[PDB]
Formats: sequence, structure tokens, C-alpha cells
Amino acid sequence: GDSEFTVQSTTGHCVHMRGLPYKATENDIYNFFSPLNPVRVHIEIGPDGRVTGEADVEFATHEEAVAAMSKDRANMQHRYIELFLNSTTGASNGAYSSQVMQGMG
RNA sequence: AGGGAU
Repeated sequence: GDSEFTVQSTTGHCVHMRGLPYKATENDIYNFFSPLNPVRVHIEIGPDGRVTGEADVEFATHEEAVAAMSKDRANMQHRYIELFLNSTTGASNGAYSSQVMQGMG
């Protein structure tokens, strides 16, 4: 008995976010952050987040990440929305993989 | 369910 797996949802740069009201969604996250593309939305709190409502984002290289880093603890409608950088120009990978790199890549 | 903030 054996198996195999891959990765396609962590291979990139990222940032964290909160303050997102328990009554709003990603359709306004990637629309208040910056004029950037929607390549950058997710929503989570936990299997115990009462109803969930916080978020996290990802970016195409550190260049797009800093191009969105301009609202540390800004606003959106009625709460002080916040987001905190979690990327650098050299951390696209460093602790995981997505292929056996021995016979399939 | 609220701020945790840097």
C-alpha cells in the first residue's frame, strides 16, 4: 500500500488579514487592498470559528506583495481592517515540495 | 465578535 501527493495552494508569497466584518467577503478584500488582481483571497478562522470571518491572501512574488502593502490597519466600511506582511524576495519556497523530484520532475 | 497592531 502506497500513495502520493502534491501542492498548489502554498507555492507563493503571502500576507495575513483580519478586521473583515463577520458579514462581508473576499469580493471586497481584493477590492480595497489595491487595484491588483483577485489572485489573492481566502477566508478562515477554524472548525470552531463560531461562523468564521477572518481572511488571508497570497501574491505573485514579493513585488505584488509590497504593491498591496499600503493599508496596515486601514478601513473598509465600519471596522479598522488590518493586514500584516508575510513575504520576502526569497521565500517563495523553503520548507516543502510538490513533486518526488526523482522520477516525475 | 472584535482588535489583535507593529
